[PDB]
Amino acid sequence: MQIFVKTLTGKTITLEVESSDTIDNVKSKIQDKEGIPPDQQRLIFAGKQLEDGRTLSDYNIQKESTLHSVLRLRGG
Repeated sequence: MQIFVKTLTGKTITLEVESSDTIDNVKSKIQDKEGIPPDQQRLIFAGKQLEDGRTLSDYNIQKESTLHSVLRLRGG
């Protein structure tokens, strides 16, 4: 399938995805390609947070959709 994510440094990548693959697997193909730490990266669709454990099918996202990857942190 196909999804595009912009990164925090202003670089977006083109990825190949499939309704059956788990979101963790795709977050890792990208970690190898551009290096975004998966536990420190959050993929979102229309104000909802994506869980590495559900497949992209359950989140009705169709071909060519754009997701926002965001960072999480506290420190205290």
